[PDB]
Amino acid sequence: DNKVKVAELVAEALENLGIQHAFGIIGAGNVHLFEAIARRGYTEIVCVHHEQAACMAVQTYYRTNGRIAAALLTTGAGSTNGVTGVVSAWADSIPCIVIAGNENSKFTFPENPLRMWGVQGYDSCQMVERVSKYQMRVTKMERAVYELEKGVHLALEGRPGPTWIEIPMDIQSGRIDPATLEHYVAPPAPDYLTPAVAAQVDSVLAALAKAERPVLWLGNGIRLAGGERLLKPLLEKLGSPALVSWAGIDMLDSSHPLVFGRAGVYGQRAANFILQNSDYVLAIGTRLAIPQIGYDLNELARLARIDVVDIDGDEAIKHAKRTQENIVCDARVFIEALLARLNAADAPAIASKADWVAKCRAYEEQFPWVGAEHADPEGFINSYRFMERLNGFFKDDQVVVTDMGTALLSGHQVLRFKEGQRFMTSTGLGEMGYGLPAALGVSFANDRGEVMCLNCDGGMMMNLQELQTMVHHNLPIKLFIFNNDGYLMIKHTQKSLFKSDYVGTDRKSGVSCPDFSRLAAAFDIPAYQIRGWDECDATLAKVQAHTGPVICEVFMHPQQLFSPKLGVVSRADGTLVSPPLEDLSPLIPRDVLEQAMIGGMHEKSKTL
Amino acid sequence: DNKVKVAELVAEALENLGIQHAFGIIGAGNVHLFEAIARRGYTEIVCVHHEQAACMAVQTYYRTNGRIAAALLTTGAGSTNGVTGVVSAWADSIPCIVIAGNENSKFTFPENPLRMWGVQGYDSCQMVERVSKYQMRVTKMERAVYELEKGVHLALEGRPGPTWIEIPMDIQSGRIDPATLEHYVAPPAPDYLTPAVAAQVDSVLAALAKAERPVLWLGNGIRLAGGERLLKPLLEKLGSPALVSWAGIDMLDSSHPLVFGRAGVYGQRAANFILQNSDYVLAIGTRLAIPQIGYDLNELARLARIDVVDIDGDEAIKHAKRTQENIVCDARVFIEALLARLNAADAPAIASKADWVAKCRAYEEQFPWVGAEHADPEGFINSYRFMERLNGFFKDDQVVVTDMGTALLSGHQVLRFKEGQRFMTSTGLGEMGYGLPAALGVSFANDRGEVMCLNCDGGMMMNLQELQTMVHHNLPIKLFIFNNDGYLMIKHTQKSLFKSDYVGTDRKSGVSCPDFSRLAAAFDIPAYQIRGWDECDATLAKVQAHTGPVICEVFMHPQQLFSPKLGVVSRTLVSPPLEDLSPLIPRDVLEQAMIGGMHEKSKTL
Ligand SMILES: Cc1cc2nc3c(=O)[nH]c(=O)nc-3n(C[C@H](O)[C@H](O)[C@H](O)COP(=O)(O)OP(=O)(O)OC[C@H]3O[C@@H](n4cnc5c(N)ncnc54)[C@H](O)[C@@H]3O)c2cc1C
Ligand SMILES: Cc1cc2nc3c(=O)[nH]c(=O)nc-3n(C[C@H](O)[C@H](O)[C@H](O)COP(=O)(O)OP(=O)(O)OC[C@H]3O[C@@H](n4cnc5c(N)ncnc54)[C@H](O)[C@@H]3O)c2cc1C
Ligand SMILES: Cc1ncc(C[n+]2csc(CCOP(=O)(O)OP(=O)(O)O)c2C)c(N)n1
Ligand SMILES: Cc1ncc(C[n+]2csc(CCOP(=O)(O)OP(=O)(O)O)c2C)c(N)n1
Ligand SMILES: [Mg+2]
Ligand SMILES: [Mg+2]
Repeated sequence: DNKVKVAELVAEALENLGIQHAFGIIGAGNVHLFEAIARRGYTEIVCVHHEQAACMAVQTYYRTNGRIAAALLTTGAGSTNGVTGVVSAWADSIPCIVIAGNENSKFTFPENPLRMWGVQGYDSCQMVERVSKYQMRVTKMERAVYELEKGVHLALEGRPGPTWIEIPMDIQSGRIDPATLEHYVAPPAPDYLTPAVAAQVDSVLAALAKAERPVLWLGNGIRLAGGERLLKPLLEKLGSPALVSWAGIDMLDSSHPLVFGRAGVYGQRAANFILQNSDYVLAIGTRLAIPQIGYDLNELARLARIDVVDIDGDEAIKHAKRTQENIVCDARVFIEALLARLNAADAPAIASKADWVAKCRAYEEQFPWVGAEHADPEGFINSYRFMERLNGFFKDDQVVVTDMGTALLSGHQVLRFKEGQRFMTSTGLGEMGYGLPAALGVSFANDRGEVMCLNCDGGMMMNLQELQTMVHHNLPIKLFIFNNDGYLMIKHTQKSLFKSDYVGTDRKSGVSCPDFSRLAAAFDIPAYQIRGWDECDATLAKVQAHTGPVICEVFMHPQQLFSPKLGVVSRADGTLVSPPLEDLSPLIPRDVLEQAMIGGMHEKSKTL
Repeated sequence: DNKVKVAELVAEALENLGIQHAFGIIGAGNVHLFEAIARRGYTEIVCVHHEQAACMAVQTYYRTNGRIAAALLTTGAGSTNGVTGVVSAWADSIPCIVIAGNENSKFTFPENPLRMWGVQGYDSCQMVERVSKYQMRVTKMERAVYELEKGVHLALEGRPGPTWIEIPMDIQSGRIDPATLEHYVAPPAPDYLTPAVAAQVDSVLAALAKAERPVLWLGNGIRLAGGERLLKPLLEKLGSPALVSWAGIDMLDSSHPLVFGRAGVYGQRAANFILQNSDYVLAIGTRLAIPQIGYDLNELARLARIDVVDIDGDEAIKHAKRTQENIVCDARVFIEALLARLNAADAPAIASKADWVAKCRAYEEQFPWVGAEHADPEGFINSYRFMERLNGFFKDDQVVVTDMGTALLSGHQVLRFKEGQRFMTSTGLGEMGYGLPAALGVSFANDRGEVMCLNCDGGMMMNLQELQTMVHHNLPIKLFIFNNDGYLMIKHTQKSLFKSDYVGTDRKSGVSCPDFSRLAAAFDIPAYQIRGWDECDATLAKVQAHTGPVICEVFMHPQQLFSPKLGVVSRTLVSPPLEDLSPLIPRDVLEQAMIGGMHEKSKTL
């Protein structure tokens, strides 16, 4: 009998693929895979308490060191519970693979006329068909490893994303001659630098050489491409200012002399002025999503040509009514091509941008990231000022992950990073409850390594159960929780729209959160509270010194503003106006704005 | 200006549809609907802490008093987080409506070439297309109320189930003259009693009149059809024993003289013998799912003709290789038609079933529900004996909901219900974490009424956050938690297959659970523990007397058997026939219990 269980061959393939961690929850639909993986001993299975946390954890796991991880899901609700995590990986271009069990394959076909398959199964592939790069149900034992290899390759290639491989129970427990196993051979990798694209790189260099006020806009596509180490020499060779997307913040020292922050609808004031007064914008590896560019392309960088580099052709041309060069190219290949052209025998002389760099520094001097608008409201800790203080306690290898709300906004508008530190969240889908699973993924990727998790009283509830995973494995997760009596982001939304009482956003209107320090004690997690500045520095130093898990609640004003922010504003008449991207709220005086805008202010700004 | 916000017309429509509760979480995608509903003051919005809980709570809400509820979801993860609840409602035929927000309608169409819609939207209708009865994206303001009326009708029509109506943000906030609203008019209900179906009813009645050992197998389709009050008159007019499906347990007093329990793979020994020794089985409103009939139709009730009544034609014929009459008909219509023929002046003569009824009582005498197999092991309370004791503390209008695991299995194999009491769980999908949201739904359906929630250390974790919802609204939910060091059901699965060390199922193999009494205190919930019999009755009384939420941890053996159970037995391996439940009885006892004598498979075990 020269046959081997398919499950054992799948466990071998995971080792051959370099997959050292799987996150998931057991059930009859994957018990044979749990068994095979556990007995081989190469892949560590991390048991989570909700499958959603497994499909989120794999994402930050990959982002930490570039090793893919698997989510191991069972039949029925084991699979439906993972869908939110699949969508966030899809939205943020993060590679991962889901291996989902199912009922016996005699039930698993879409022509089955019954509402459900077998005892409790369904078509888990169809459900993620539009939010994943590839789905396949293995119905032949001999193709089980083929489809895993293909799923991993397709997750990683091009614009990365999640893939979904479903293996019915009976396929897992079947036995075959290992010699009959089929294997997937990846097609040849594409050559992006075609003559057409090469000519676009020449055009970009000519524009950079002539531009007086260039701005590079650098995004996480660069890191996904493996090109972040090229950015420092690129920027210094060009003498050009750069902005970083929120997802790209950790690619370049925030204090590098040519890096000027983050622009958008929650932009920094100085960054938005730099963007909006440029004469040439080169976006590389950034999606130019709505929160980065606002709501009207004709109001974006009105004095500028805009070029865009993206490996996804649909993303590269979505702004084609506005952009000039839409460059469909891997970001690393593009930067290397541009650097080579800078050293060409016939390279153009690069005109000085010294006057513009000086103007960029003047904007930052005029508009600090933490300014008068971030005063402690009624004496409460202002979250923006808290982020600035926290920033100074970062370790040299600090990793920071965030949930949504205050953690997302104050974090990305304030925090500074240097080489060796990392910053991660889920901005594509923007789901509450990401922060804790995100911390799990980082910690396991770094062999139980330290992670700072910036979280919120609302978002803490969605995946609250993962506190048990964190304690079970004694993970050194430093979990800050911003308490502000509920859903502060939505309080502002409904107040702006209706100017009435809160609905469904605070304790009086239907939403309350527990005392997380009392919950911490129940889970055996040390806990601290920062209610004022008195205890802040000493508490932060203690939190950072902890070697295991720790919770720190931070108390802020329940109505604190998030600003700067591009918000709707009333004209003197009373008409509502959505102002141009440079005119962030709370609004600066019109005479200051006039002087900050090369051509004077936009017509919309004149009457606000 | 005679125009009105679409969101305000939606809030009016909800009132006109009788929807008094919505469960959900706010976001930009549904902020206009939250505002309109709250300002109107008819529909109470219950804010949950995970959208999955909202889509589960609406199910038990409906099942309590028959009023549909809505789930109110926002863009993006607001919608994806609901899908598990949608599938459970689909699998268990429970009507509910999801109202989901989305991005501006200029982004929301499948031909959009980008991975995501607008800021963070996706095609929420496509994602539930195979696990819901109807999905529609409202792209015209004048159709928003039409699609809600249509969605409620299609949820309740025929075989009930969830519907999914997506309303983009800009549609909610638009303004239209109310007289431009279109309205949905439901077609006339179908008439199931064609001549062909009437002839089928006459065939059933003729088989019942002649059968010496009939068994009616009654399922939740009867309650969904509104026919449960016809069952006592039917049973007594026929003199026939009945079994109830797990979902149908609460439709008839468990101690009614003609009700003999629940058969299946986790059957009661007596119920399985009654089923397996009948000469005629009439299934009404029960799916005859795999956990009910086992793994081989040729081994099911081998001496019996089997007829099936189901409103879903695919369900009615799925066993057609084995059944005789497959009747596509509403369960109430069918029962009314059968009673009309029974009460007719020309009604046929019903042969006596008195001997069979006596044989059913003897089966129950020889094989009690809680038996010697359920002894307390190694100093731990046995969960089956605990359920029997807990049963004695039920209130007169008790409602019980369960999670999976011990709560599901010990509960459905032991607990008895009287008229007025209710029993609910999710059996079609069988998802862990259903218990707490299920309890939320019942409590709000009964104006913050009392509910007993039988739960588990593993299942508690999936929707642990709803403990905050319970305390916020001070819901009198009585939450029992069976502590058994992790995933006991899977411990048995993997031990049966591999006979080695546990993997991913207990503290040492990767899965641990918190101290729920310490967690209770952190949430300001009073907490008790039951470890032995001495404190049991006093603690159960205290739990039942509390006016607000309570937690009661019950400690059981971490490897306690679940039984009786149709298990695989090593002779080579054999899956025995449904009557031959494990732990196995002696072959001579089985021989005597089987009117035919035992099956070939059983003789060698
Ligand atoms: C409420 C809210 C407010 C926000 N405000 C802001 C704000 O003010 N400013 C801001 O900058 N962000 C903001 N964000 C985040 C922003 O909208 C995006 O979600 C994202 O963070 C932008 O970063 P990115 O383009 O680097 O990442 P992504 O959106 O993930 O884009 C990465 C891009 O890289 C491409 N790519 C992938 N692999 C490669 C490769 N190998 N080569 C080349 N290209 C590749 C992908 O196709 C994709 O288009 C906000 C988010 C939210 C939820
Ligand atoms: C591990 C496990 C073990 C189980 N063990 C058992 C067991 O031993 N015994 C047992 O009985 N159950 C058992 N169950 C549950 C069982 O498999 C089913 O899930 C269900 O509980 C059976 O009840 P039902 O047929 O009444 O409900 P459903 O499965 O919901 O079936 C209801 C049926 O009614 C039909 N219907 C709906 N509306 C109408 C109407 N108006 N008129 C007519 N028909 C209508 C529907 O089409 C459907 O077919 C188990 C479940 C699990 C997860
Ligand atoms: C799963 C999910 N449900 C709903 C939303 C909509 N939403 C966006 S922000 C927000 C409130 C965030 O509250 P909290 O985490 O407490 O943060 P805060 O703004 O108060 O700092 C909600 C409900 C979401 N993003 N994800
Ligand atoms: C969401 C989900 N994930 C996984 C499963 C698979 N599953 C079925 S039973 C079980 C263990 C249940 O453990 P617990 O709730 O502690 O109950 P016990 O059997 O120990 O009483 C699991 C993981 C499931 N049904 N639902
Ligand atoms: Mg909050
Ligand atoms: Mg358990």
